[PDB]
Amino acid sequence: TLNGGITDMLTELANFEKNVSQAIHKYNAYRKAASVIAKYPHKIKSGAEAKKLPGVGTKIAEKIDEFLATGKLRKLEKIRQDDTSSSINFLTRVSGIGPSAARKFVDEGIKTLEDLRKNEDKLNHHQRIGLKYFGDFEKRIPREEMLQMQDIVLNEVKKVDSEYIATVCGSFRRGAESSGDMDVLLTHPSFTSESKLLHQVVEQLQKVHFITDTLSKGETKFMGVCQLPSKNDEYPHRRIDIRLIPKDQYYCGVLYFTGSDIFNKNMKAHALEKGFTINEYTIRPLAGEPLPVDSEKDIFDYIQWKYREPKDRSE
DNA sequence: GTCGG
DNA sequence: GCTGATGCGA
DNA sequence: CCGACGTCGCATCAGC
Ligand SMILES: Nc1ccn([C@H]2C[C@H](O)[C@@H](COP(=O)(O)C(F)(F)P(=O)(O)OP(=O)(O)O)O2)c(=O)n1
Ligand SMILES: [Mn+2]
Ligand SMILES: [Mn+2]
Ligand SMILES: [Mn+2]
Ligand SMILES: [Mn+2]
Ligand SMILES: [Mn+2]
Ligand SMILES: [Mn+2]
Ligand SMILES: [Mn+2]
Ligand code: NA
Ligand code: NA
Repeated sequence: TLNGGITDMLTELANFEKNVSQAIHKYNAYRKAASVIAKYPHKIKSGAEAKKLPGVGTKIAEKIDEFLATGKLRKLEKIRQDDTSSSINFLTRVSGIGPSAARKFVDEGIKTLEDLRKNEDKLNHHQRIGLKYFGDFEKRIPREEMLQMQDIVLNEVKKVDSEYIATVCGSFRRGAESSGDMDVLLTHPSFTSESKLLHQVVEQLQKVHFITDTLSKGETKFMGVCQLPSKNDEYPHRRIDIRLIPKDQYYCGVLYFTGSDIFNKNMKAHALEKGFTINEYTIRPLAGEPLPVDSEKDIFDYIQWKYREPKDRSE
């Protein structure tokens, strides 16, 4: 909260660059600045004090000066009051509608929720589901329900095969008081690098009516919707993602999947330096051959990082 | 947009 | 009908 | 000054 004004404004600029300008790297830049500034222990008194930090350059420094002087930002008010831009930004809030479809809808007059309803015919399945649950998906999931979902998912998985192991990862694993969704890392002895496991887990979860809709399904990833059962006399629908990972790659998998997204980018970068390439599966030398992983701490050892706990990788 | 080369 | 590239998201 | 900037899985539809 300490520097929320700045970071909120950077995050908003980041989103504009992604959704409207379709400039992914500028998106990345603002998010980096925002991340660095959120890790800064002091209260930012000037743009130049900000500019000392890596990721914060000339332009952002100016935008910080204006923000601390005016309380607002000229560039954003423009964006906010601009019909197209404000419209594109709103539409991308629908799961399945990104910068390109949003802009295409808008160019053809489809610019509000109603318009999407008026035009269901023009939405793919995933978009239709994002529409259907637009409200629910924007809600947070308080840890107490996360644990309630955790319990139901491990249980149903056991029921399929006692040798499954499911680790809920994502912000839950970082110990967050609320998460955006449920991310589930799944492994099984039958399946390794050398070696329908996912379909069976999904099918079972569909049968007890936990999973209610499918966004995408493959041999290793399921993206769908779920919902805790309530008193017979309704919980909001939630996004759940299940990843099937080869057992001997669990620790890389769970590193990736625990995040944060920025942690992962800061790690893969700060390992790209040291001659490693970290993906959700392996860690290779600069390239290359998959080194022995045996713990998460194992990955950190390699790239020379003081092992950070999950609750500390939220950047 | 930022920064190392 | 098929499929790469484009899109969207983890 | 310029251009590189993490790394993946699944679905969709143009252009044939
Ligand atoms: N661009 C990305 C996005 C995600 N992830 C990895 C790292 C993430 O930990 C993991 C899940 O991403 P998520 O889409 O469920 C998330 F990010 F929103 P989460 O971290 O879980 O916070 P919450 O969902 O509660 O809002 O995928 C990544 O490596 N790169
Ligand atoms: Mn200091
Ligand atoms: Mn998540
Ligand atoms: Mn997720
Ligand atoms: Mn060991
Ligand atoms: Mn294809
Ligand atoms: Mn340039
Ligand atoms: Mn056609
Ligand atoms: Na979207
Ligand atoms: Na420089």
